[PDB]
Amino acid sequence: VNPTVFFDIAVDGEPLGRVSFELFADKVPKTAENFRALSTGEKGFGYKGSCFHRIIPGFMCQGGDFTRHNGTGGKSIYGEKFEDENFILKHTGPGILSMANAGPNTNGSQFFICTAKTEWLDGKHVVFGKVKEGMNIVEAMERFGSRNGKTSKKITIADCGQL
Ligand SMILES: CO[C@@H]1[C@@H](C)[C@@H](OC)/C=C/C=C/CCOC(=O)[C@@H]2CCCN(N2)C(=O)[C@H](Cc2cccc(O)c2)NC(=O)[C@H](C(C)C)NC(=O)[C@@H]1C
Repeated sequence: VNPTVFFDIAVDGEPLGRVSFELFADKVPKTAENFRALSTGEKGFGYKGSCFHRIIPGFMCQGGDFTRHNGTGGKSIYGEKFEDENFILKHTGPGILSMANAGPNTNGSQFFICTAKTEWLDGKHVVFGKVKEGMNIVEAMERFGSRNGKTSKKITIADCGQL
């Protein structure tokens, strides 16, 4: 009953693979719903076509800016920002899916995928899902990042939706 969404990742237009996520709707229903709906395009805007603007090998992959495409933008389905729903779930390891923000209660659409345990982010970012399949694709994505996060190739979500 927890929903599943997929990203089809491309590298400079070339298909790399699919990453799928379980969204923890049972534990963070509002945050899960935001990410779910942005993945299908059913609100008239969303993740499709946007890039991962910041990738830091060993740390995380961040994307979700489909409004400005420069890492400063994005929006939720609820208006511009919504609340940190809760901090029940932790950044326990690679594959953890978590909301980026700009301070308390500023969730929009930007998100990140952990490539390691990042317990120092616990209580600071709302965890709301986990890579289900395709962790090997996220690892492949890492190779195009850098210690400062800038990417050496355009890493995009060529398609996305609900499974
Ligand atoms: C360009 O972004 C601006 C600045 C954050 C940016 O300046 C170059 C600073 C980057 C610092 C990078 C060090 C690596 O850490 C990250 O990348 C983190 C990891 C968790 C998710 N995340 N980004 C975030 O949630 C970060 C803030 C952050 C940074 C470090 C740790 C942390 O817990 C949160 N927000 C953002 O990326 C938001 C957008 C969601 C609008 N951006 C803003 O508020 C600003 C406009």
